Amino acid sequence: MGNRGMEDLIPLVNRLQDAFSAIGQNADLDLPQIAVVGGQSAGASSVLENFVGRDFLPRGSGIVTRRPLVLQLVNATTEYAEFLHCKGKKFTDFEEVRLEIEAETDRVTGTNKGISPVPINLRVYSPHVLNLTLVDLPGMTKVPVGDQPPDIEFQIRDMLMQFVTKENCLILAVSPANSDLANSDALKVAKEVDPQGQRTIGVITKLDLMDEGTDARDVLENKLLPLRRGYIGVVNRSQKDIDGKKDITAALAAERKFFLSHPSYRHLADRMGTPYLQKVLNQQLTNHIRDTLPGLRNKLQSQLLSIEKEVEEYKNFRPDDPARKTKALLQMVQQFAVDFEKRIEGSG
Amino acid sequence: QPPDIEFQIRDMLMQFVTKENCLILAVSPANSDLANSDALKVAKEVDPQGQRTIGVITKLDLMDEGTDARDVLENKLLPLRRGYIGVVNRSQKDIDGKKDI
Ligand SMILES: Nc1nc2c(ncn2[C@@H]2O[C@H](COP(=O)(O)OP(=O)(O)O)[C@@H](O)[C@H]2O)c(=O)[nH]1
Ligand SMILES: Nc1nc2c(ncn2[C@@H]2O[C@H](COP(=O)(O)OP(=O)(O)O)[C@@H](O)[C@H]2O)c(=O)[nH]1
Ligand SMILES: [Mg+2]
Repeated sequence: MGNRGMEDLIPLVNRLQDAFSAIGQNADLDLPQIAVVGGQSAGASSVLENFVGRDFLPRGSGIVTRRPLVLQLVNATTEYAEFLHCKGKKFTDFEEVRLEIEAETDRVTGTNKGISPVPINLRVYSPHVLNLTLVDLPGMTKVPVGDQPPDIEFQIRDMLMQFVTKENCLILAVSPANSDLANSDALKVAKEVDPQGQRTIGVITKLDLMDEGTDARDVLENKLLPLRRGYIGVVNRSQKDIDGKKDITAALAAERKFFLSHPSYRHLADRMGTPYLQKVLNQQLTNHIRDTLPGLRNKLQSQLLSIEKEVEEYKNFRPDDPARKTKALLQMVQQFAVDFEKRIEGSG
Repeated sequence: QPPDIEFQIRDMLMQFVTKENCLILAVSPANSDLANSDALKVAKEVDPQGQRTIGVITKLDLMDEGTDARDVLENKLLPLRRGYIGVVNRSQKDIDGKKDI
């Protein structure tokens, strides 16, 4: 478990914040939010929790993500979690967090596969995290089931648009490997909000459920459908694994063996896996934080220039200074005589 | 393929399933959530009452270990008037292996 690529980026945020906080101003470290987009049963929830590094989300077959979950990571001296609707309560075990998520979902949506556009806000504190916003959205569908109205498609789409048309947001498009990539819904959305692929990152899931004799080699090599940032293959847990409480360590080891042994993927074994997706995202934050430094320097540079002309004199102040008093006297008298002539004569 | 490939293919479907004296076979794999099928959405829009539509489930040997399609084959998840029929075809390895029908 855990995400150790944050450690190299936490102090940079602290140092810059301490730099501005001393002057009574805050640092515009507007780190982007990460939205996970995909279709029903694509694997989005499994992907997202691997970036957080904690096992707390609900996952499995069926419509499990019935409400948008917004996770806010906050740097803190101790690790704990809390909800907005459980004010005054403290969560010290993520299993309780997962159960609360299901309970809060059913209380509003019912049990017959309902949805609700009102999100759930989870705030996890920890010393090993940045101040990040992570969004876990419901998957998209075509036809209603259970109590879903005829317009279930568009209600889900609007929930999606509110979080992906927002600037400064990484779109993490997850698609299954055992379905034709031309018929993925994630990529249809990405190419409508991010035409040039500057934000979009593709993930290919379910590489271990391919039909025998077929592979995704022309996908992971960015040949079938060119994507600016390429595709990353991942092998998450199976539904049996979820119900079997399979450990994370075993899942990662199996993912490593898979890519190292599959004949069509060995030459890409180092571009794929859970840890590589962490590295790409972390590197994506680091590029953003370092791309904003020029603005911060210019702000401080402008302020010094404005203040410098006066503090040059204040720093040399001595109360016993006849020269200052007489210089002040000549300035006041010259100001009065100019103001006086202005009002009477019209000069100036 | 131009940007409007989606609506060019759809306009071809709407020339054969938008008329009477026609049966429609809604084909969809079983290794994906049935709620996301494009076959049913088209059939439901053209044949709301399910008079003509018949559902087919094509890939039952490719389902993730630990689940099954009973909720569909028993016409419970998305009840369809004429039910659903499950089939198991030749894999890609078999097509290239010259396996007899
Ligand atoms: N074996 C395997 N199972 C997967 C993979 N990706 C997703 N699944 C399964 O697909 C189901 C759906 O997972 P989930 O992410 O909750 O779908 P979601 O509704 O999009 O969140 C789960 O049972 C996962 O175990 C994969 O790469 N390999
Ligand atoms: N293993 C397996 N493969 C299947 C099954 N049904 C279809 N396929 C595969 O589906 C692939 C494409 O089928 P096809 O009918 O051409 O899809 P189409 O583009 O709609 O015609 C073929 O390679 C088949 O081997 C199945 O039940 N099991
Ligand atoms: Mg989900």
